[PDB]
Amino acid sequence: DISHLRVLVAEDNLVNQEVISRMLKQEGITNLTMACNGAKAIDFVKESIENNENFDLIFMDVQMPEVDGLKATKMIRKNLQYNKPIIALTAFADESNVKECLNSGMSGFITKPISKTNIKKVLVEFLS
Ligand SMILES: [Mg+2]
Repeated sequence: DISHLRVLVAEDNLVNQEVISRMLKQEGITNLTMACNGAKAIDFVKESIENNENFDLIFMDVQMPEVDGLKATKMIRKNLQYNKPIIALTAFADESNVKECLNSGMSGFITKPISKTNIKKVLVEFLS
């Protein structure tokens, strides 16, 4: 009952992209877009708003080259006016970097490595 969702995953680690994609597919997601950095992420969101192929949810790796997840999240929130959930993927969450994430406009976070339970929880909490 979740094949209606369209999900964007921004992750600069290709092994990680495959892992999260497989998890999302196992949960029933069929509409998935991968972004290798924050610049690609911004580009994909802009298109989705224009074309009514809107993303229901974004998973945003915090640390990526060229444009990181924090900069991408700020652009997506404030420039593109995207107001749906953005979930940070973080290798390390401490007081300083969490405040930075929240200030960027993140809706929540998962510490890497992610588990299927984390995906299920995000879906029920944000997209029920
Ligand atoms: Mg990364």
